[PDB]
Amino acid sequence: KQYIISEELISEGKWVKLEKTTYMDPTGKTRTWESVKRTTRKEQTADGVAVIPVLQRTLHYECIVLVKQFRPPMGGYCIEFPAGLIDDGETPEAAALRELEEETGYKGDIAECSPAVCMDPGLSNCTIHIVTVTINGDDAENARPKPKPGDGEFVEVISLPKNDLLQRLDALVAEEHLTVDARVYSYALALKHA
Amino acid sequence: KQYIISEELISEGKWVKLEKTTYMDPTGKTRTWESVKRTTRKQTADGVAVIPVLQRTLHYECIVLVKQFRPPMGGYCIEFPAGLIDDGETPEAAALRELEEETGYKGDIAECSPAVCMDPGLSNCTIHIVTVTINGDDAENARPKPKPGDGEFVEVISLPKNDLLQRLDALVAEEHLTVDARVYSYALALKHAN
Ligand SMILES: Cc1nsc(N2CCO[C@@H](C)[C@H]2C)n1
Ligand SMILES: Cc1nsc(N2CCO[C@@H](C)[C@H]2C)n1
Ligand SMILES: [Cl-]
Ligand SMILES: [Mg+2]
Ligand SMILES: [Mg+2]
Ligand SMILES: [Mg+2]
Ligand SMILES: [Mg+2]
Repeated sequence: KQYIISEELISEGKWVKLEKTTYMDPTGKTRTWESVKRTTRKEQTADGVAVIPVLQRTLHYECIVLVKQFRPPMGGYCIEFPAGLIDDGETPEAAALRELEEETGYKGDIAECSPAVCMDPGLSNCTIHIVTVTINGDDAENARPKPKPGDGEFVEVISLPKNDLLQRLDALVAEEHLTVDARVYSYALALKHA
Repeated sequence: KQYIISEELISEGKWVKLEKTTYMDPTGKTRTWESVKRTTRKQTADGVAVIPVLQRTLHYECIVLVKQFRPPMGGYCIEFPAGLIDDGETPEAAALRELEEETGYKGDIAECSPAVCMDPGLSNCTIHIVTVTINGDDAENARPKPKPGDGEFVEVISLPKNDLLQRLDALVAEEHLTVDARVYSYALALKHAN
């Protein structure tokens, strides 16, 4: 029923643009929308990846490896799955393993890779693949993992037990001003509700 | 140790603006970020998203989702019922109201998250994730009456909680739809649990 009629640039930055979207509503009437897009998306199947990294080690409870970074759009520190944009010509799997190593030091193994999923579809066209990766924490490669942050990346690694994820996030949010990411919170909620 | 120095308006629509954020990196170097914000926040958060657990006896529990044309995406998305919180509305009340407008179901609050971020590398947008149960055997939910506001066009899709991820993959495979990242994250953790 509905479709895009036109997309008019309002303002293009170096990384993000705002567009005026004209579309057809399902009563055959024309409406507009204000749309955000990134300027960085080429032929990638999505803008980015987020990595669900399951750290597995003998005689440990499985942990979910999270990162804490300052996020200038938020004006504050945020707790998130490891994530980054997919480089031109890079596969979502390659992006995920690379980002995970850059941000956490860990060398993972791919488990699964989602289709492109929308970040905030009432606002932007931004998409990611959500990639599940297991980390063999008994491998010597992963013994004392050192992050390799790129320029202007400053990331702290926080591993929390899967079996208590939501409570452990609640405890961190209680102890300081930080925001938990909605996908991390959603995943912790489902772990509770299962 | 990181913080915002200043924000420069780049461009301001009715619903969204783009800003150039200056911030101090943790070495003491000054850096810029292109940040998106909504103009509508006044509020605990911009929005709510509702995780609606439809409970009917002798049936699988379902998670109730919505499918809607999203102009930023140029296509149809599957998402948790959701909307912006009205000035003076609580996150709980926004949840029950949006759930009702979009699905016609009347539900009870189970739990309510703190403000969580939607896309913190790009925007300051936040929501409250509100878990709501719906007593599907109650007369008020027998023939659920969706009350959409102006310009909303919402299809209701209820999926069993126990096979959520496989059911969503099927919809994507059959229907050229984009699943929301929070929905997909919750679906993932249902499978990953235990
Ligand atoms: C980002 C953006 N562009 S238009 C918009 N809306 C505000 C909420 O109500 C919708 C019917 C529509 C007018 N939000
Ligand atoms: C939206 C937006 N504004 S600046 C940005 N960048 C994303 C890549 O990492 C940083 C080095 C930074 C320059 N993304
Ligand atoms: Cl529940
Ligand atoms: Mg990153
Ligand atoms: Mg990175
Ligand atoms: Mg809505
Ligand atoms: Mg609504």
